[PDB]
Amino acid sequence: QAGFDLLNDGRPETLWLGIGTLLMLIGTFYFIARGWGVTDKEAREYYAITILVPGIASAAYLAMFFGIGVTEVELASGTVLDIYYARYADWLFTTPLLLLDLALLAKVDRVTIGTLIGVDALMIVTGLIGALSKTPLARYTWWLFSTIAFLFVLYYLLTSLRSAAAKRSEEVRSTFNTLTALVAVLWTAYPILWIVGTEGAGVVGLGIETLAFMVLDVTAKVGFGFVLLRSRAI
Amino acid sequence: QAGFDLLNDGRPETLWLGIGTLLMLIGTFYFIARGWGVTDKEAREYYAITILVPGIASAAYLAMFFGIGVTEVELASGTVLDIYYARYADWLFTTPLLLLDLALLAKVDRVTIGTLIGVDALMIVTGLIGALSKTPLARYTWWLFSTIAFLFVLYYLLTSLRSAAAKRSEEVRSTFNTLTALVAVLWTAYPILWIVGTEGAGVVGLGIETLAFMVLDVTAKVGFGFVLLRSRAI
Amino acid sequence: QAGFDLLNDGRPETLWLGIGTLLMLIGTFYFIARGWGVTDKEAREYYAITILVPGIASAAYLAMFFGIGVTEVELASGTVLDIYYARYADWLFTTPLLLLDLALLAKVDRVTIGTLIGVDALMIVTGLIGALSKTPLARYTWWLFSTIAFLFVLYYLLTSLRSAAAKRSEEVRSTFNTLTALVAVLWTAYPILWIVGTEGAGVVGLGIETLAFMVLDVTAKVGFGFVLLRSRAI
Ligand SMILES: CC(C)CCC[C@@H](C)CCC[C@@H](C)CCC[C@@H](C)CCOC[C@@H](CO)OCC[C@H](C)CCC[C@H](C)CCC[C@H](C)CCCC(C)C
Ligand SMILES: CC(C)CCC[C@@H](C)CCC[C@@H](C)CCC[C@@H](C)CCOC[C@@H](CO)OCC[C@H](C)CCC[C@H](C)CCC[C@H](C)CCCC(C)C
Ligand SMILES: CC(C)CCC[C@@H](C)CCC[C@@H](C)CCC[C@@H](C)CCOC[C@@H](CO)OCC[C@H](C)CCC[C@H](C)CCC[C@H](C)CCCC(C)C
Ligand SMILES: CC(C)=CCC/C(C)=C/CC/C(C)=C/CC/C=C(\C)CC/C=C(\C)CCC=C(C)C
Ligand SMILES: *C/C=C(C)/C=C/C=C(C)/C=C/C1=C(C)CCCC1(C)C
Ligand SMILES: *C/C=C(C)/C=C/C=C(C)/C=C/C1=C(C)CCCC1(C)C
Ligand SMILES: *C/C=C(C)/C=C/C=C(C)/C=C/C1=C(C)CCCC1(C)C
Repeated sequence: QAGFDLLNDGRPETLWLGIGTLLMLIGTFYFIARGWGVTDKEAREYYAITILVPGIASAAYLAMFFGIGVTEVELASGTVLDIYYARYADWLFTTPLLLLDLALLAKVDRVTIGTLIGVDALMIVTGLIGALSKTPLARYTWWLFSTIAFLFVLYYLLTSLRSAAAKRSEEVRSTFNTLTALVAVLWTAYPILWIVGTEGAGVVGLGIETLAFMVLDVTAKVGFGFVLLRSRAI
Repeated sequence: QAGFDLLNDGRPETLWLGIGTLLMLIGTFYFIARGWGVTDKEAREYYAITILVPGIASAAYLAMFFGIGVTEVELASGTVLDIYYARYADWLFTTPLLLLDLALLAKVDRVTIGTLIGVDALMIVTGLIGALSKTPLARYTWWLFSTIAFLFVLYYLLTSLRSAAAKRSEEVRSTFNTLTALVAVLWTAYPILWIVGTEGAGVVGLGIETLAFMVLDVTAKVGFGFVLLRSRAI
Repeated sequence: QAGFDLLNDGRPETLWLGIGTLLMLIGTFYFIARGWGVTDKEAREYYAITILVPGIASAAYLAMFFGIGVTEVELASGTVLDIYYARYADWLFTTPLLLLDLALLAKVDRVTIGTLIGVDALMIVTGLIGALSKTPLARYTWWLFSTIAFLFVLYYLLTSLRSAAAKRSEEVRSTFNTLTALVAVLWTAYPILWIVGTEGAGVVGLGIETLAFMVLDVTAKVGFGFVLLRSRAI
């Protein structure tokens, strides 16, 4: 595929995974550096949550790079897919943390937060099961199950969180609205890329798909974190 | 075994797993529908916890149905068991949530809740290790270890929780007592079914065992949830 | 290696793993017995956290003993390592609980606790990835990644926690300082033993390495717990 086989193991996508690891590590250390002498109780909570997002993603990217984070799945057809399963390990912790950032900005109640986290975790685990599934009936049923969970996530974000956020100051509202729009646009790309990529129809090859996830991830983690942590809205 | 090989993959138990998935999904969506316009802070907490119970079980059942949620374990004897390991993934999240429902009804302290959840999770993980174990000495030692944890769970329920629940109103007490009795009776069946079924002595075949877990699960999740969520006791 | 092949499966290290299991179980039950009639809210929290530490370790040790908790990893060189991966499952829950004990003694803020737990969990997961990795470049990169996380853990302990602990009474301070010194000394041994043992350079054989982890674990769990739970500092 598109890329460069950095480790001489026949995976040109490692170019994008190695770039991804580097960008996540630089983002992590930049947020740590920025957060270093912050005293405000509220601000340090946003820094703690947000540093761990690209920090966790750094490890997932590095595992994918080295190769332990990819597995072969032999489909009913006999097609062998290379499934980067470490992505789901990453998202299972980072997607709840990103939602937690939004929930803290909105100052929503604890039940809403628990609801969001639970439904989002369900989305990720069912997405992982789908990626590992051997039959096309099972793979697409899971994508559908996970996609429904995603829709509940978007729903609570654009109703419950947004209405809580409405009660805050204009500066908090501005930051919340920008980050919620970034989430609604960027996160929607994931189930689309999955279904057109190697996981699904195979119209996008692994190399391009890996580059595309790397861009979405870095924007969703380091971009989102930069916009959040630079904000007066803390 | 007893059932009907829905997917033509040689597993007659998929009849009961497919029925299980459907019943969990209907229960999930019925609780979501019932909870939709609920405003009371306390009530919505019970709805959030309880919807996720059959929701998580829906996914475990569907994984078992399709087949990814079963694995072959080759015993020291040479007997190959078909172990539905996805059950333990389900119970690890749903059993703590069901206990959390009871702890909220009783209004027990946070230390008691943490204790319950930790011991219950230990029960489930050691049950999973036992199900996957190759030697009869190991399988029965784990069943014993997990059974001891279960006894601590029952113990805290029937002492700490029940004494906290005694302080609430008759209507709260009535609901707590009914659900605690349902837990003490239904949950006790699980280690029994395990030890007489394919996991253990093999006196009950997989088909009947799968139907029996499906009945216990639906009653323990959708039954328990219906009794809880219909209650004034919120 | 050094030891005695208790289960006749060619693993002399099971002598130390069986001793480890017994010592963890006795520690668990001694803390349960000691904690049985304790009413003080604060004290029971320390008992709940601390009993679960050797309780969880009991299960990991027993899994290692029986053999399910060891796996073969075939390195790029062709060397087959026997990796006791169940240790990482243990540490992922027990290391956060031990830190939680220290954080409660110091009465540090909730952000600090979340930070500690997250970084410590990252340390353990990256240590597990390293232990399972096939190439020497990957194994040592992970040891380095995990070691950096460990350094953040030590850092927050010896700055944030210690400065919070300074505000408490002499008796609380004395207990906190003793346990923090035990953590700084004992936990530092783990990455050292890993890099000189089978996981790393192979200068220490598996038998001696298993005995060495058993001593460190029992001291770090039952020793630490005995010093904590005997203390007026609750
Ligand atoms: C590891 C856990 C303790 C953490 C929880 C992860 C969980 C949320 C995700 C489930 C993992 C699941 C997808 C694995 C299933 C893959 C399966 C098909 C088998 C392939 O595995 C092959 C073997 C080596 O030959 O590796 C076996 C590999 C191991 C199963 C684990 C390696 C997984 C990733 C490489 C980890 C990268 C993610 C981050 C490091 C997460 C750490 C964050 C921390 C703060 C919790
Ligand atoms: C998946 C995790 C991130 C979630 C935590 C699960 C954890 C509590 C339970 C441990 C799982 C463990 C029993 C797996 C061990 C099985 C092992 C013998 C190997 C067999 O696995 C084979 C490969 C495919 O060839 O699948 C490999 C399959 C994968 C290991 C995972 C699939 C597990 C189940 C099919 C998942 C169904 C349960 C629900 C979807 C849980 C989601 C709830 C959510 C809110 C967390
Ligand atoms: C089990 C989970 C629900 C709990 C979370 C554990 C998690 C934090 C750690 C990740 C586990 C990961 C290291 C496993 C990767 C090993 C992999 C290379 C494959 C080898 O596995 C082989 C199969 C059997 O043939 O066993 C497959 C074995 C299974 C994957 C699981 C067995 C793991 C250990 C033997 C468990 C011992 C630890 C304690 C029992 C933990 C319980 C504490 C509780 C309160 C949560
Ligand atoms: C390859 C092999 C066959 C499979 C690997 C096994 C994997 C799947 C095991 C991973 C299991 C892991 C995901 C367990 C989940 C753990 C998640 C948590 C412990 C989060 C819970 C944290 C709560 C306890 C915090 C509560 C917060 C309070 C303060 C309100
Ligand atoms: C840092 C990573 C982020 C923000 C990842 C977001 C990922 C998702 C929203 C994944 C969604 C998926 C579905 C809706 C269906 C199945 C495929 C999944 C996991 C990709
Ligand atoms: C929805 C599922 C429920 C309520 C499941 C409950 C399961 C248990 C109480 C399992 C108990 C077990 C033991 C006590 C010993 C080993 C076998 C286990 C897991 C089945
Ligand atoms: C009860 C167990 C305890 C207190 C275990 C502590 C383990 C560690 C501090 C492990 C540290 C490691 C590194 C710093 C690098 C990689 C090897 C690890 C896991 C051993």
